[PDB]
Amino acid sequence: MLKAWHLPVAPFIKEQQERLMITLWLSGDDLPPRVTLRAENEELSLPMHRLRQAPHPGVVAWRGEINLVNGQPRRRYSFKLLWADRQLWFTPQEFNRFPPARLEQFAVDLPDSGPQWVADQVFYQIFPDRFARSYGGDLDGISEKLPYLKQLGVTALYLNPVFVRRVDPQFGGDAALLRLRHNTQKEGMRLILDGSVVRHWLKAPWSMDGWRLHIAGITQAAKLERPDAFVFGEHFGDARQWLQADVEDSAMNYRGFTFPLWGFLANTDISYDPQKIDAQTCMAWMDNYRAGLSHQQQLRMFNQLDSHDTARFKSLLGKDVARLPLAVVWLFSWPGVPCIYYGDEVGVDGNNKPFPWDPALQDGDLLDLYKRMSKLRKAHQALRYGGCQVIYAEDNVVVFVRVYKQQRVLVAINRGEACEVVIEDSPLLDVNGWQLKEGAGALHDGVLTLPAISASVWFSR
Amino acid sequence: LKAWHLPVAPFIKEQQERLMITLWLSGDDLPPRVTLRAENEELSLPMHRLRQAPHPGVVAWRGEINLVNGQPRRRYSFKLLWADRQLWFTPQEFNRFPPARLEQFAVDLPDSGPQWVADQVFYQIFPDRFARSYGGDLDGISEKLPYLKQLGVTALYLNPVFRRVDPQFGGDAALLRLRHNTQKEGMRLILDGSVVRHWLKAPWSMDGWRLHIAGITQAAKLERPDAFVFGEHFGDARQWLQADVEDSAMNYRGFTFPLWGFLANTDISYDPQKIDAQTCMAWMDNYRAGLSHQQQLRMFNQLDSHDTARFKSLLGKDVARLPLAVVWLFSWPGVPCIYYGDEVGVDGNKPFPWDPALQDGDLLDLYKRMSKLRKAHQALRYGGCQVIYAEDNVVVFVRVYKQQRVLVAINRGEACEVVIEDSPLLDVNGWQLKEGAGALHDGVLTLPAISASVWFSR
Repeated sequence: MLKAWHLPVAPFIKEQQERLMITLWLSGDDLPPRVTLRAENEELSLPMHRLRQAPHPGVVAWRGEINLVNGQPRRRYSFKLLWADRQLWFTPQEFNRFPPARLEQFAVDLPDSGPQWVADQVFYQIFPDRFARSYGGDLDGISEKLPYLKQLGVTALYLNPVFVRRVDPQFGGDAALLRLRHNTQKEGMRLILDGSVVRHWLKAPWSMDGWRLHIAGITQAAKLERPDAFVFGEHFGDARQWLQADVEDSAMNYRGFTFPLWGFLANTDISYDPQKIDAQTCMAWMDNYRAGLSHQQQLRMFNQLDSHDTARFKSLLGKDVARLPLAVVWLFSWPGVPCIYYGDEVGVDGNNKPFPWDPALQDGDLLDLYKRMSKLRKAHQALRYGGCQVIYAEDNVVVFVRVYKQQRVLVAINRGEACEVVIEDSPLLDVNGWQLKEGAGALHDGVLTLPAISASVWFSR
Repeated sequence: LKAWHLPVAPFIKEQQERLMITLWLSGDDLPPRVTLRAENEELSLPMHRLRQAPHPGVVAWRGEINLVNGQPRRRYSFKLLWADRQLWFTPQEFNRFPPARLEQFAVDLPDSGPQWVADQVFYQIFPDRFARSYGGDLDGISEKLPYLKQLGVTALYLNPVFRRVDPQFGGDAALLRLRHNTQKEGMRLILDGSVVRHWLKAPWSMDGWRLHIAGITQAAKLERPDAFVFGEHFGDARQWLQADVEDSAMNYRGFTFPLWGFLANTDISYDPQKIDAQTCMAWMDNYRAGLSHQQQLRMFNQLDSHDTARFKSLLGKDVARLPLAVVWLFSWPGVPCIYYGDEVGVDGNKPFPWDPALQDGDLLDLYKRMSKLRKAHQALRYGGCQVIYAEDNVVVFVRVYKQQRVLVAINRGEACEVVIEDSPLLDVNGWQLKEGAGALHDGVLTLPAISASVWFSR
């Protein structure tokens, strides 16, 4: 059986001066005697050579390189495996018998001009009226509750709504936003507002970090005033045409994250229509969306379980509310920036409720899980810059591994009865050993033993 | 469970400001509800079920899109609903998870594109090697216009031309004589490229251009609204076409190279390909799915042009498949472009043989025959397209327009027999064989070696 591995990330890619080194792993009994690196606005057949040293037992590696001196910054490429009588393509979505779409190839953004600080963030979306009064909640309440959020792991705020260009008088007006700006700066937290005007709130003294919004005229203006500005869109549907044209840095990833989990974990969708979706279909869905985005784009994607236009995810789970911790691990370990909707971390429910500041009205076991996943992401670069490969997706069980240099982060998710899962030997899983850091699952000799309705995270040492 | 829909009548109808959409379903556990998922706001439109079966064993669902609001490209899909699960029906059959927005059915209502392109047969000319009035010129093309009309050509594509017309071809004046003469013969003219507008206005009044790129198209359409602007793309042209900066593309990814691989075991890199009918049809249908029906009718289909080897040569020892590709060029959605000399057997990697003893007359008649068939049958020009059958050596698809059906069977290998699953798209009074020597008898499709046959519904 032919096998292949590649992710748009080290150990698979390295920049040496103006050359992008690209490496493919192969395995099987009838290996292609040649492989061409197929890259780009002219398409090029770049020859690859086979390396002497096996990177892992039973694997042969091929290497080619792209010249970065010419060409647009988004470097798209795929692999064309060559036999004497036939060819096979290797792509973000496994093998292809016929050439993949230009926008479904691997891509890395070199140079990356996107907002590089986003991948290092943990976001918190606030409905100002319902969060904290200094119902009547306002921006000074948020300012007062900054220690709470810092204790939670928040590093960036998204305010929706803000304006009535004037801040709503009910929230404290312009002057309270100037305090919140000063106060987040002193707390090292980014601040993003929901919306000439784009440039006005990005300049001093407002100096906001970005906006929630052809339409590229807005993004170009925002980047002119502030080069590391974050411009992302609200899309309940397929945002890829906008993202594939760089008019937005990112999108609230409903199609690529939220609705798959709604289907796999909560049997529903945005129309509250029923979904009977298994693990294999959910990862086909999630891996298919991702493929239209570069690795850098994937890391800036806005992942959430709910926002202000949706019911609370805790409510949608209904009788299956025990699966909620599965979604919290997943929110922090799937590529992209996590966005917590205010109150999710303490157990707020409801459909489409003021924040309970009284600790007896909070779910503390859930709040601790958020703190644990927060510390895990901040402490491990693979959770923030790593590539992502789905290792296993059958029925109730999802297993994927984040990959960055030597680091491996294994995530195993089980929505149903306790079970044992046979993990095929994988050169991506060839580590010294594994340290269990979240959940209570067992990895012993190729087997993953998973409690019912559980999610567990292992880290490579 | 089975399902059928094509972005064309009888499945689509415009009634004033509402587009009626009809879905056919068949099977033993049919969905109790179906919602039409339509289009920059996504809408869940309710569909109601029709009382009368349009074909035996088929139940129909109908909904409507309000055309008063919204962009002209009407994209939609079907969301089948049970009590416990859902399933999507798309241009690429059923899907378990939502299709991409650019993987939907789409119709252009109103169509602002050049509606005349679908009614054409194009002919690409390298002026130096075609006709002297090696010394070929535009006055040669004018003198050979009767020959081209006899072939069925209705539009010419000149490459190269030039910014000024090359003096070796007769200069600006020989092109103006070519422009006037093609107009009197009812023929369109496309030049290969403010320059955009001066050649589309009088006295040049060319019918279009071959090629940010939106500015060029915008200028072409401002001077001439039915201007045809298409790009030469060897790769995935979909991002340009899905953004309306081009009217069309030389369909290398969606037609030529699938056919190079399935028929000639090669590709643009002259790398080997082992592509079967399943993979070839999966490939061609996948590309199409990113384009509206109107766009698909404008796609520039070719077997080769000036940057490629001759398809007759690429077939090498399998040159007997050549008439298979000529039938296919004229019946797959899109406009055929004949590369000058293909119709008389020119090969190479090439002066035109005007001596009839240096011409292949049997191949030339096939070109004439297919031209008359396409020009005389609307389904070959405006019809939707459904793959009926695709395994190993045999491709079977049907063009669908209102009540008309055009059935096309292609066999790359040995004589063989094929069982065609009953399809409500093939529920006709009868079929009349108009091209080739195939046979259709009670679910059996008998196909000669290395053949392609075309049937028409009566």
